Amino acid sequence: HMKIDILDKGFVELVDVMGNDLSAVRAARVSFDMEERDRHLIEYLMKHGHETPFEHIVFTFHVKAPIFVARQWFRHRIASYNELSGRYSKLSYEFYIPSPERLEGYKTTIPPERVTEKISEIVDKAYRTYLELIESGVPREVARIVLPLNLYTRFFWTVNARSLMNFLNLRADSHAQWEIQQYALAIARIFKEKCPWTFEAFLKYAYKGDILK
Amino acid sequence: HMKIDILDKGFVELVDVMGNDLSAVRAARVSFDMEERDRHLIEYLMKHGHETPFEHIVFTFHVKAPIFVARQWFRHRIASYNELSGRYSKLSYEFYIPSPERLEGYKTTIPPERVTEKISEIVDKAYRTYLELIESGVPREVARIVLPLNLYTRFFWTVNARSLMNFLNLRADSHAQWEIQQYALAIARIFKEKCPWTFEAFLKYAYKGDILK
Amino acid sequence: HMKIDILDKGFVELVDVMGNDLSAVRAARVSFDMEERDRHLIEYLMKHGHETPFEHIVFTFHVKAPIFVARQWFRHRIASYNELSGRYSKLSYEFYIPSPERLEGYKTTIPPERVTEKISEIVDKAYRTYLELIESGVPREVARIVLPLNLYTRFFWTVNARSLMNFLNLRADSHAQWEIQQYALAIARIFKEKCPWTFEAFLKYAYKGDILK
Amino acid sequence: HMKIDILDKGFVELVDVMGNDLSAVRAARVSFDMEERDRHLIEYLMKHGHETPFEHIVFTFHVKAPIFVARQWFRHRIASYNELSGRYSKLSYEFYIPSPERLEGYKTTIPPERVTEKISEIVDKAYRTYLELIESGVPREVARIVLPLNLYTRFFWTVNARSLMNFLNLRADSHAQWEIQQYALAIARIFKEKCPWTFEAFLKYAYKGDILK
Ligand SMILES: Cc1cc2nc3c(=O)[nH]c(=O)nc-3n(C[C@H](O)[C@H](O)[C@H](O)COP(=O)(O)OP(=O)(O)OC[C@H]3O[C@@H](n4cnc5c(N)ncnc54)[C@H](O)[C@@H]3O)c2cc1C
Ligand SMILES: Cc1cc2nc3c(=O)[nH]c(=O)nc-3n(C[C@H](O)[C@H](O)[C@H](O)COP(=O)(O)OP(=O)(O)OC[C@H]3O[C@@H](n4cnc5c(N)ncnc54)[C@H](O)[C@@H]3O)c2cc1C
Ligand SMILES: Cc1cc2nc3c(=O)[nH]c(=O)nc-3n(C[C@H](O)[C@H](O)[C@H](O)COP(=O)(O)OP(=O)(O)OC[C@H]3O[C@@H](n4cnc5c(N)ncnc54)[C@H](O)[C@@H]3O)c2cc1C
Ligand SMILES: Cc1cc2nc3c(=O)[nH]c(=O)nc-3n(C[C@H](O)[C@H](O)[C@H](O)COP(=O)(O)OP(=O)(O)OC[C@H]3O[C@@H](n4cnc5c(N)ncnc54)[C@H](O)[C@@H]3O)c2cc1C
Ligand SMILES: O=C1CCN([C@H]2C[C@H](O)[C@@H](COP(=O)(O)O)O2)C(=O)N1
Ligand SMILES: O=C1CCN([C@H]2C[C@H](O)[C@@H](COP(=O)(O)O)O2)C(=O)N1
Ligand SMILES: O=C1CCN([C@H]2C[C@H](O)[C@@H](COP(=O)(O)O)O2)C(=O)N1
Ligand SMILES: O=C1CCN([C@H]2C[C@H](O)[C@@H](COP(=O)(O)O)O2)C(=O)N1
Repeated sequence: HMKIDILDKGFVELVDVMGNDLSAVRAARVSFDMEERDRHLIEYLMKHGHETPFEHIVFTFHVKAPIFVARQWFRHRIASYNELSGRYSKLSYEFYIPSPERLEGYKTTIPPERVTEKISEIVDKAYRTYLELIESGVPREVARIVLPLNLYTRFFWTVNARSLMNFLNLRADSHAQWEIQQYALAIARIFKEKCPWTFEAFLKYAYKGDILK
Repeated sequence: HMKIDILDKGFVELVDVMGNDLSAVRAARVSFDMEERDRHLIEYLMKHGHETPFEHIVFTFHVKAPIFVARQWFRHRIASYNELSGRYSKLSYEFYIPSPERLEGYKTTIPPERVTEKISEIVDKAYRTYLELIESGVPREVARIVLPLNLYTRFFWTVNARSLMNFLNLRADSHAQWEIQQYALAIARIFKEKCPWTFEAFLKYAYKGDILK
Repeated sequence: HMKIDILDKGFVELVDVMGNDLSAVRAARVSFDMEERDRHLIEYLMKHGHETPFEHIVFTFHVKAPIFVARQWFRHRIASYNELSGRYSKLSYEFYIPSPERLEGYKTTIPPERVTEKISEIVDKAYRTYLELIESGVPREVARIVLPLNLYTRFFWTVNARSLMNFLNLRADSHAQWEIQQYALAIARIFKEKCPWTFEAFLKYAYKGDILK
Repeated sequence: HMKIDILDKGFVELVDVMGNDLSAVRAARVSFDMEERDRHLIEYLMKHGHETPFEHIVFTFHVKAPIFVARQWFRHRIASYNELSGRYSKLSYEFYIPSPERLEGYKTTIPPERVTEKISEIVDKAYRTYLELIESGVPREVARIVLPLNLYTRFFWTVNARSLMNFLNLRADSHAQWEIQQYALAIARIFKEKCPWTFEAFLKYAYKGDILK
């Protein structure tokens, strides 16, 4: 199974997939039966905005990402999500700490290594407060409110190729936050491997972003 | 592949499926790893309305049905469709003719065999007019407007198990038109075979209709 | 209330509306408080694909259209529909008969007036068969299957400005069937009147079709 | 405009509304024209699960809530959202601090007043770190990752009465976190005021929760 490491502790993993490039061809033609013409049809559909045939290609991913990344990701309503709960489980001590390279191009009056240090210090104090509240009998759903947005979470994501292409237009792009761009690059890599003709036609005719290819 | 004959000339065929009962278990727990407890969890989810885990189970069907059946079916917006076009193709001489048994329980002043005959006569005249218009150079998208609602159509339908359960609540039920009930019974049969635990839990705790089991 | 006649017997009527251009501005800024900058923001959102603020503008239309037009229209899943039922009511003798001008640009071996005549003759025979079945005790849901696709239907349509813009890209365009193009032109007229800044920005930066303006 | 205070610093405000109880009646009947029978029809629709007519009633709310509440709320995909951004704006020093009464029924080995104190102390240190990072030139989208989940956010929410009833079934209920229950009680109050017949029929026949009425 295709698994890609993202950020310092995150990942994107392909759990399951239904269909391939030919599923979009079989659905568009409403074919009974189970190539230059099939590839030409994918390019035609892509070129002219006939995107419904790509809805018959479905992916299930397992993602580990910080909450501030998941908040942006979960705004994609045309998909399915199941995520770890802070109400029902004790949350793990796992936080996204930016690399000093994250601040490249930014003049800071604090050294980038000291930025890294200050982020680590506050997440350690917040996690210590969280544990002290839990261990004192405070319910989990209340104790977790002191935890910061760089806490890692995990979720299952089921999405079809049309909504995935919308996600790549918006997230595999320089306007999107750098951290979610890194997840979108991995999603694109998996999409390219499972659906080469759809992905190549998407980049050529319909992809709106500025980082892919 | 599971294929079921419906009405006089229709069918329901399973084209593809992603996941099974355990997909709903793996998504709900956000499991890394790939049974009495798993079956108990499905029943708990079903019993308490936690339906999002069943969205990770996805089906693709190939359906041949009359247009009046497809019009009701296509009202289910939480799914994907690709259908044959009367604008782009010459439509086939294939119509749904009710069996004389379709009128059981109805007192008619015309014999049920003569009802069958009158339906056949008008669809033959309409199809003859359609062909005369086509053969005279009338564009297909205009010529087909004389064709009746019992004309057979075909489509690909991609739907997840949660939306499929909503479809079974509404269509595998005595309030739904008898013709779509027959398609819903076949969809239920395929759903039961691919997801036995989800289907049994659905019938026991969440199914709202009055014909299944 | 804005009402527009379409085809020979159809119409588009605006029933209700929530919001205006400023609703998209108030939502995008998450404003507490209730113009060159506001118009500039609409153009920026439109230009860069930030379409979610336009979802806060909602319309309700009352449409009378032939079934073959409604079948294309009802494929727009991101909206709400309520339509007249052939199961529950006796259907009216009202059919779309194309004007002889509908065949302009098509060489026909039958005069365009005789095309009009042949369409009228078959819909009259089909409606007569429908009435004979109803009057003989055949249930309505079965009797109506002989009725042709140019039968008029009516529905309520609730749709937000973002999904409406998607509908205008696809239906107010030469690739769409001429009959639904005529309904989309009327929808565009109503949209322009209620949301002038959004409509002008849509035409300038995001509209994909080839007939508007 | 109906505005309700929630928690220590939050609120729910009705911004706009389209339609009323009669909109669900006018849509269900597809009425041209603009009461015991109308109220009976609402109860019938509610009783038998014919929920699509209530989609023609649409609300726009302005909500101020902590992020952990907004994360649960934003899982309701059949709606529209526009929220304040931590990427684009400097975030305000406003946090949800639970009242000592929030821990009623829980035996804690730390006094409930000291729980309140420990939550305030860590959010003050996190906000101070956030400001130090911002003032040192760290981009906002990175600096805000140290901020905790009880930070207040604000958003516009456009939702129709059917999706709102689903939200009330799940959130105006004892299984939902107490904090979002308080927002759902205010949403219910606004819904009852604008749609009295729909709300009363909802409570009697379709409401699944255990706190309303
Ligand atoms: C760079 C960037 C900046 C952003 N800034 C902000 C911000 O400051 N604040 C904020 O709140 N959000 C912000 N967002 C989030 C953004 O508004 C979207 O919520 C997100 O990008 C998901 O896009 P989507 O709606 O197209 O996707 P999905 O929700 O998956 O929808 C897919 C498609 O379905 C259709 N659709 C789905 N539901 C509806 C509906 N109810 N009505 C109409 N059409 C619908 C649309 O065609 C849509 O493109 C930002 C996003 C990006 C990429
Ligand atoms: C016996 C029967 C009689 C009917 N009679 C009529 C009739 O006379 N006229 C008529 O027009 N229709 C009629 N219908 C169709 C009916 O109104 C629905 O369109 C159809 O049953 C699909 O149901 P659904 O909306 O739940 O499914 P889907 O469209 O697949 O939606 C699935 C679920 O998603 C949610 N949902 C999806 N989109 C929205 C949205 N925009 N807003 C809110 N929630 C949403 C709801 O929770 C819904 O249950 C009838 C249906 C039946 C079964
Ligand atoms: C000229 C023309 C020819 C056509 N020919 C055919 C044909 O031969 N056969 C046929 O079956 N259809 C055909 N269609 C219909 C077409 O495939 C669409 O169903 C219709 O145009 C509605 O478009 P939509 O999906 O974008 O709109 P909506 O259903 O309203 O969706 C709005 C947006 O929401 C998003 N969205 C909604 N639901 C989903 C989902 N489940 N997955 C992913 N994204 C989603 C997409 O971003 C979409 O653009 C044709 C349409 C046109 C205009
Ligand atoms: C007490 C409680 C505990 C929860 N625990 C968790 C948890 O631990 N982890 C977690 O991730 N979530 C959890 N949730 C969130 C939950 O899974 C839902 O995401 C949330 O309640 C929204 O419900 P909804 O899907 O019905 O609403 P919406 O997303 O608004 O959908 C409305 C309706 O539309 C239909 N629908 C919409 N989109 C689809 C689709 N793609 N496929 C099928 N049907 C669709 C369904 O009929 C649905 O009821 C919890 C919720 C509650 C209330
Ligand atoms: O690039 C972006 C910015 C904003 N958002 C959404 C996610 C949240 O719902 C909200 C604020 O996100 P915040 O800017 O604090 O990361 O807007 C988003 O999805 N992508
Ligand atoms: O049982 C039903 C009845 C009505 N409808 C929808 C389908 C159409 O959009 C419309 C009329 O369908 P008609 O009653 O003529 O079969 O209502 C439906 O989906 N199921
Ligand atoms: O221009 C078009 C063509 C096809 N369709 C949809 C509507 C139906 O679901 C199906 C066939 O429509 P038919 O071509 O017979 O009008 O495809 C559509 O929505 N617009
Ligand atoms: O009552 C609940 C619990 C869980 N969730 C969703 C929201 C998040 O996407 C995720 C975890 O929420 P967390 O339990 O940490 O509040 O599940 C939800 O919507 N309602």
